[PDB]
Amino acid sequence: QVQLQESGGGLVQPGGSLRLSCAASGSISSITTMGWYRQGRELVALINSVGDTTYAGSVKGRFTISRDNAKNTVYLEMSSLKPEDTAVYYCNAFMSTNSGRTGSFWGQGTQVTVSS
Repeated sequence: QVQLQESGGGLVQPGGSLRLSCAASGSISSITTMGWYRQGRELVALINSVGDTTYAGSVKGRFTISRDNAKNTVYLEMSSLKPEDTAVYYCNAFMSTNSGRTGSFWGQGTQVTVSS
């Protein structure tokens, strides 16, 4: 019972910056983490329900992950972009219940291209 709406992204020059957004709706209370992954589908940045943040070594100091809890939206503030940052970036929300049931939800994938 989580829906994710991705937005943002596009084309930037090397050293450029972009914001990705991933809006969540539905069973928010059960989400333990949300994050962006690129593609192996590898972790870029994650934020958990208490706001702890985790960054891939390749992106730390350049990318910031944040949330606006007033809108259940998580943001990936990409900066100092490199051509190797070029990829489809997917938003994930991972859900865990009291029951022990779990769920994993993925957005449709947002293209980021860093070039010329």
